[PDB]
Amino acid sequence: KVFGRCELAAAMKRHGLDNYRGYSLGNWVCAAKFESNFNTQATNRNTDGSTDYGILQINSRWWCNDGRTPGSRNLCNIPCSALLSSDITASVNCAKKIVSDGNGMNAWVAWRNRCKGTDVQAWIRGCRL
Ligand code: NA
Repeated sequence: KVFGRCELAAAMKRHGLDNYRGYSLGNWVCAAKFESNFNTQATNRNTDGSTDYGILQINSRWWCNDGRTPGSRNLCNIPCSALLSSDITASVNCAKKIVSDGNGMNAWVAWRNRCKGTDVQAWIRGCRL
């Protein structure tokens, strides 16, 4: 599924991500924009041989199991394929654990490089939330 911006904002808000660990909804929508372009089916191979899955490009190195990431963890206890679903419940549940790990949203390099410090509320502008 390719989400609309306000459609994804609503879905994220509904699932308790707005101000989760102090991160406004605009931060999460900005991260999703530059990680996935709001595409639930997005996969990207990392140099280390791990893969990033779904709207928030969650890494198989730590968070999900893809069976092809030697020496990796599955801390969200989910198949990585569960992170490509049109229903964002599993990506959100797993993202709550990532953002809670100590470095907040810096875990998402695209968030740090492209969202952090910027006018993130622009990402929810005009949305009926
Ligand atoms: Na893994």
